[PDB]
Amino acid sequence: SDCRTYGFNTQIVHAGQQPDPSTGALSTPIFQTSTFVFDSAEQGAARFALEESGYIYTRLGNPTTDALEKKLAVLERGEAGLATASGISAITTTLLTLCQQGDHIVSASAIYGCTHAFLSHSMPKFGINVSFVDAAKPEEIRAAMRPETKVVYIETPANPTLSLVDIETVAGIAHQQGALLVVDNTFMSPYCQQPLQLGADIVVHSVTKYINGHGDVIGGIIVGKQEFIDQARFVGLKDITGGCMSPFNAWLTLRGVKTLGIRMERHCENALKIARFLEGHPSITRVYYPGLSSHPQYELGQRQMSLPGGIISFEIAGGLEAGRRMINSVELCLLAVSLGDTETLIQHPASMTHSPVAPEERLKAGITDGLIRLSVGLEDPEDIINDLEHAIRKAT
Amino acid sequence: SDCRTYGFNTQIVHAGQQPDPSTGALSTPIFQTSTFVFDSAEQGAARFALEESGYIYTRLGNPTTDALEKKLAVLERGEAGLATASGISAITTTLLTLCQQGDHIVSASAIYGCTHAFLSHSMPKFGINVSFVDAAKPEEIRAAMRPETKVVYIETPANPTLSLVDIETVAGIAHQQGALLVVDNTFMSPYCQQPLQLGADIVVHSVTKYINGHGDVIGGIIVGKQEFIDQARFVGLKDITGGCMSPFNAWLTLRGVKTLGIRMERHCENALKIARFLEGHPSITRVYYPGLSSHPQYELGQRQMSLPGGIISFEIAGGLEAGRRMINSVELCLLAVSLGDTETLIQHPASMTHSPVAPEERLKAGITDGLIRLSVGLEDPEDIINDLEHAIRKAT
Amino acid sequence: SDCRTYGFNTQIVHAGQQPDPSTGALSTPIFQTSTFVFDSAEQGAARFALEESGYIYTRLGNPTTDALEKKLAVLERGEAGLATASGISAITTTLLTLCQQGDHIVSASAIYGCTHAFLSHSMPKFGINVSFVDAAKPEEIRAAMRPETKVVYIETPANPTLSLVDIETVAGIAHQQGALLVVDNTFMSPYCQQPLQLGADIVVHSVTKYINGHGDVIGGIIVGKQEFIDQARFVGLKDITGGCMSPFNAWLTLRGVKTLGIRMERHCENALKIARFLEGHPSITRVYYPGLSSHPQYELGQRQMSLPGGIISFEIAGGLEAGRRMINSVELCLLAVSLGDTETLIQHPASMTHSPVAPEERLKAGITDGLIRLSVGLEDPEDIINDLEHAIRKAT
Amino acid sequence: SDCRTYGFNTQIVHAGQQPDPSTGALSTPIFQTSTFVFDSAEQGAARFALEESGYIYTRLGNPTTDALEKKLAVLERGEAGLATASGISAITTTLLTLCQQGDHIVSASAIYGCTHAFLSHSMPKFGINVSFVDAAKPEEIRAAMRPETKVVYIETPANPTLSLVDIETVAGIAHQQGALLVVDNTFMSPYCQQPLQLGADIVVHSVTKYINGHGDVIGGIIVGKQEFIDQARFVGLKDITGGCMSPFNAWLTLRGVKTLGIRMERHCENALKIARFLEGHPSITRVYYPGLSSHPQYELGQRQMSLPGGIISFEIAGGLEAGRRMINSVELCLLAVSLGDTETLIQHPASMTHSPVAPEERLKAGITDGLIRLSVGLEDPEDIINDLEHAIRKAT
Ligand SMILES: CCCC[C@H](N)C(=O)O
Ligand SMILES: CCCC[C@H](N)C(=O)O
Ligand SMILES: CCCC[C@H](N)C(=O)O
Ligand SMILES: CCCC[C@H](N)C(=O)O
Repeated sequence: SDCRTYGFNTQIVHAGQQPDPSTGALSTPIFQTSTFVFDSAEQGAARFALEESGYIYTRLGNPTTDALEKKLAVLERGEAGLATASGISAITTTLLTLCQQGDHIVSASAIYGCTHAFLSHSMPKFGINVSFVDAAKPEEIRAAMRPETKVVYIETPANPTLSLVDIETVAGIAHQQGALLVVDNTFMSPYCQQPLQLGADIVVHSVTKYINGHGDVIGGIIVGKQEFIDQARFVGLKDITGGCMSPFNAWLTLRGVKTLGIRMERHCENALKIARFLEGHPSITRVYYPGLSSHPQYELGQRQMSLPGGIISFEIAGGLEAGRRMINSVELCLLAVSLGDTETLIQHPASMTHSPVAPEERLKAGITDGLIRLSVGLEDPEDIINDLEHAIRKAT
Repeated sequence: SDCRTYGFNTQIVHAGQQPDPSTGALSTPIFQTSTFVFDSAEQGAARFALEESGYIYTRLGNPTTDALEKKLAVLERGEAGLATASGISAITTTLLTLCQQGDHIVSASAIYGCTHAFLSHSMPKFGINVSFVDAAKPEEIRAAMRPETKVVYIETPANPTLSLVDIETVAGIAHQQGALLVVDNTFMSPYCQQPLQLGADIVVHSVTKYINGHGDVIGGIIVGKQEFIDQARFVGLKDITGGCMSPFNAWLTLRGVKTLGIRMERHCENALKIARFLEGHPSITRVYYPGLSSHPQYELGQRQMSLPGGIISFEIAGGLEAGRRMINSVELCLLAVSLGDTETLIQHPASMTHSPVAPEERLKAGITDGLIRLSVGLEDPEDIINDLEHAIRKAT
Repeated sequence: SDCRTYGFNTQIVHAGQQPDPSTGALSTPIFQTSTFVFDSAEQGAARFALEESGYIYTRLGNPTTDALEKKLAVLERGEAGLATASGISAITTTLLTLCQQGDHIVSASAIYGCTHAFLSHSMPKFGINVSFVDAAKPEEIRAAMRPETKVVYIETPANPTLSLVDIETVAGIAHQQGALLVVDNTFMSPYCQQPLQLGADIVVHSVTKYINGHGDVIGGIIVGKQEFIDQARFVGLKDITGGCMSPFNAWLTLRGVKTLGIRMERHCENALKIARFLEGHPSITRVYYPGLSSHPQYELGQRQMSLPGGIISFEIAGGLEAGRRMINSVELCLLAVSLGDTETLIQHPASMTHSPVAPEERLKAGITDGLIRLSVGLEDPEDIINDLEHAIRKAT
Repeated sequence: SDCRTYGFNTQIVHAGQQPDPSTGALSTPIFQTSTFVFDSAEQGAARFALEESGYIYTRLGNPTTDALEKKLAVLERGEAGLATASGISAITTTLLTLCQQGDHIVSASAIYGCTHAFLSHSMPKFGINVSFVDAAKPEEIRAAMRPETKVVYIETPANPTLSLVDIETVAGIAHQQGALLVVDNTFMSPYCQQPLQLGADIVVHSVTKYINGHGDVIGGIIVGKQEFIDQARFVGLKDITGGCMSPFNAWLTLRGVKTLGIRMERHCENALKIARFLEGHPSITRVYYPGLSSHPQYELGQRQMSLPGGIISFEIAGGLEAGRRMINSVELCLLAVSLGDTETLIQHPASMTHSPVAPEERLKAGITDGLIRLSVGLEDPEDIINDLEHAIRKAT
């Protein structure tokens, strides 16, 4: 039939893919090639014109990567997809395609660190100015908009405390003032949140996280209107960032996304159990998780997200020293800075990634001395809880 | 010993690589991972500081890709290397790292098309201005320099007629006026030309071509001073382009470069034979090849290049129609737009990639109606010559 | 801790694996090497002796493949594992290691076809005789045993009607008569059935099916006592079959098995729903599925298997023509002969794989003209049911 | 045209390969699949019949592996090829296909060790008897032939002293007595020796060595008549050994073989230089290399081999202790037991792989205490010579 007609799990498995036309091979072939050959001068001209369709050169497009792009377009309910070398490249290819010197961007403050660095330091050096606001307060977004504003940029949920942003409301504000809304949907995946359905114009992911899910691919994806995606591909990627995805990486991501539905269900089932355990623990001062009713934006979360996610942050009694002791005491959770893998990952920003940052400047960023971030994996939740309880008990 | 002490062929094989420390595995392991795990909070902090060394996350660095970066640094006689998602990303990561709004670039006109598009249309939109000149005339480079000039950018040999640029002379000019010299060394590879040895500051490659050599990887590399490379990595790649190379791609490129020396010898031995055949053919009006004495900059070529290269361009009698007939008549050479593969590739820009471009505007670009570009592969030269003679005879 | 102490899901994720010791890489590196290097003559001698441990050559052993072997040993509760080029190679490496001319094997008749071919035609040509019996009747196993019997071989569930074999009972019989019990556990995976826990001596899998689960690897595994596995490795694999697994294949299988638990849960949840639909359909004469109470060995299934599996066979009204029409009428299920993939696969042996086999000889094999075999995938069960209902309605 | 008409280098590059029919992808796609899908019941039946052609399941055949099989068939001037999991599997799949209990094999004594183990211990246990002879003496082959002899098996050149076997002469003897001649051509590759052209019936390789050439693939290949290969595939591989090659491994081998011609030229050019150096060294008692005129079968070598090969063995003054000191003193050559890689590999069997073997029993095998085996790589020969001279000087 048409792949956009089936159920979401069916789409996860089938969308964008079909048996190879030449051989019937079920798995999408890995077209690990740079070069494509033309049958005639005319065929080469047709493709190039670009009157006609077909492949030319992997930087421009590739059959393996095309399958991934089409699948994610289907999953996000967008027109077209564009794969990239990294989540960062997805974000910068998008914004550098849309903006030029003199343009303006309104961005959430609570965003991925490397994204913040790009917006804070790199963009202004190209004459593109950025205003940072608390996107949990839609009025601050409105107030920051200028005649030059081309884009409003948000993440939800957001690090490090998993605060939310009302996508539908922000979309309405952005659009009334003539701007596009770009949403980083990395944390949720299309299985749990669909920003385009809520009015966003463009969605970006680091597929490095849940979409691939297996901790072995760095990559990104952009989904949006065909007209925009074509510009992101034939100008942004081709000319500006050069951030194309390797066919092998696309193939692995296609392979990983096959289990997206069942992975997200288990990630979130596990996370809710662990979140409730942490909330009941007298040594834990705070637990940040959209699935707990005490979450400041709980009802918004229930309307906007189909599941509360696989990520939890929490504060351990005793601040920095307690946090360091705790992470040094886990036996199962692994100390690392990524998320959305099949293994449970844990990190303590104050002692690990922000040790040199001013204590008072971290607090401003929302990073307290006792804040721990946990990416819940596919292990038995009882084992993860036991490991956490063991480490917490020791640390406090 | 120290890898920088051995002969060039030995370096090609060994530099940057050694048996795996844990297992003794001879082949560089494919570290196809996103995540790296820390032993303690302290270890994570050390690496991040960045007081100490080790890995963190593949976008930042990876053991497989590091081996490739170190090898190419050795081969180009530079301090450090940085691998990228594509040749384009190597160029743009470099220039976007070096330049900001208000800055200026002097560039050769005879450059790779996509590079031209970036410099012509994208750079100016970021407030970075570019002046194009004929780099075969070093005085035009000097005359175009401004107080704001940060970079002089050149390719040699250059498309489509394989004209040359005097690297040593241009380096001297750039440096006297306080600018850096960036050279795209894709066409030659470090086996045939070493721009850093001639005064260039930074070298970029599309490894998609000869360095990989097997037509199955899109990738780039940047080589230069440690101080610059660190900025290209921790700002340019990390924040701006996001154009990181997949570990699998790095592994394939490491594998391909093992045979770089013997491949270049055969490519060039074959090309010289074919070039001489073409020069003797009464149906061929011109042959462009650095190995022919009639080449305008022949002596410069002999001083600057150890071999004349594997690329040949030539003009067939009868212009566009003849060129189209010829390429449609080959049986062995493959119609495609890449180069530096093991297979012989052929293309006729006027009928294939520039069919819609104004005939008189192509002529300005140096693209005549009868111009054919040939990437000579590893086949028996007698077979390639027979195929060419067959197609030429038919076309004329 | 010790990996054998955690919950089964935790083991699925972690067992046999750990971060790379040299770099901390979380993903098991792909040690795609043939050669391993020694530090000294002495080190080479030690490993070879084989006094000491370490690697030598990938045919003998490899770090990537070792991780897989250790994981599956843990999952099956066996001492050691040995990976192979295919499921067939797992079976033949095992049996050719155990048996020699003059030896005897008692085997189930209801086994994988290619296994049957090996036992029926190849074994006897090496002087190794085989008696086939109905293994659903343990007394037939006993009656067929001879002084020369070395091995009893069974599959459960078995094609094509998913009949069962009482592993514990057969193990007792085999052992009393001094024979080993070998069980092919491919259909269930260690998540659903553990033959070693029930008395079997050796377990074999085609990992091509559920263990890999992604339809992109041909491979096998053998699990058993260390003493046996060492012989299977250093004689059976090394000298006889040469059926070693590629490190890349082992890496993919490690990647696939990460989701084994959640995949099996969904496969079986989906299959039960589809099985019940089929049982309610007036156009379907029979449905063969361990999860239906009408199954001849239902109670045995409940004791021996934790889930009823993802495979269903059924007979459609109207025999051969109806079966052909049905499979030619599906739009979602894919016509193919493998199983345990994420996509739903369907096949009709009478018109597809046994068309030339004598109708009356197929009936003997249990293959009726209307028999359809279905491998239930991860799609929405409602979509699969709709596709089946559509095709059945058309066919009848 | 027809690939069998071009020059050998052209064949190396092109034979068995063409651009992908669906997309034009130049690189052979990696068809990393287990499953193949049929368009209809009829199509599945046709393929299975096996009336018609196409793919079914990777163990039986695969598009990537087919390309490799066709290429090597062309290079060896044989009808058909069959890829395998290892060199060992190529040999055993062949012999177990041809022989059954009561059959007999005449084999050279000077053969690969693991092959010897199979023939010495495993074959007889299947009722297949083997007589070992000195194949450098064709009369011993004749004298050992029995009415039951099905196969004569030889390697040339042979370990450890690189003695030769007269293929044409042995072929004539085998054929007159009604037997097949099987030749292991691993050491030479089709670029240097073509046993089928000299009368052999079947050729086997470990592609692990020169054919792949990059030290990252374990694999084998069999080349011979279509009638035989079909049996090796549909019985030997399918039923007996299960030793199929992974599509990824086939793709890597296809990639490696692209440079076979230029690699062999350099390997042999380097080896001849090193062999002459060793022959001139007063600390070296003997040098075994087909390229030295002092070689016992020099003239036979010149007729049978196009190049003398990349392998050298030699004896160092001072026996075992000297040999151990020497290999422990090299800085560039790597201590390892494989050959045909791009890196120079060295080994000293008496102290490394045969330390526990009886000194007098090694001598019988032709392994003297001072015997060193060297696999010459692609490094600068001057660097290898300097490393050897350094280590030899120290050791003596
Ligand atoms: C720059 C290190 C990567 C951080 C990581 N991407 C995370 O936030 O999960
Ligand atoms: C944009 C198509 C690629 C052109 C190709 N990189 C070449 O000039 O060889
Ligand atoms: C010989 C074709 C493969 C059959 C397939 N292994 C299945 O029974 O699922
Ligand atoms: C059993 C170790 C492998 C020996 C190796 N294949 C060689 O002779 O080169």
